[PDB]
Amino acid sequence: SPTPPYLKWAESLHSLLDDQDGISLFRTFLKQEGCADLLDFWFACTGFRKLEPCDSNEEKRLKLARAIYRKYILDNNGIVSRQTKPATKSFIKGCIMKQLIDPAMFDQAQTEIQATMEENTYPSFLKSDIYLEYTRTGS
Repeated sequence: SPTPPYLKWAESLHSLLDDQDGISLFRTFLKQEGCADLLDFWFACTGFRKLEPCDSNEEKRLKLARAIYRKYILDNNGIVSRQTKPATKSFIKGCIMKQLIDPAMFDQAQTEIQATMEENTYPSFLKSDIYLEYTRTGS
């Protein structure tokens, strides 16, 4: 009998985010707190970084980088913009403006947001009813 998933989610944020049920439960908790943008931004960067830089998907990667910049960086109100360093935001903005869209261009912002999650919402999620009750009666 294998170690149940909820125990791996308590090992690391990475294990939690590798599991469809854990992603859904973590995102629920963030929605209750008004921080779901942290998790969506985090997944958006991964989605972007895996696209192969080639001339055939250069429009695709460009609108995608623009969409991530527009939704999570440009928006000075949102939680992602307030939790990433100003120099990191200007750097990303530079890449967008000059159209230098290298696959790792969001990686440091993603690292800052990941740190934000491991410092507050991820430990809080592990003390939450959403998680603890999935532990008793989950499917």
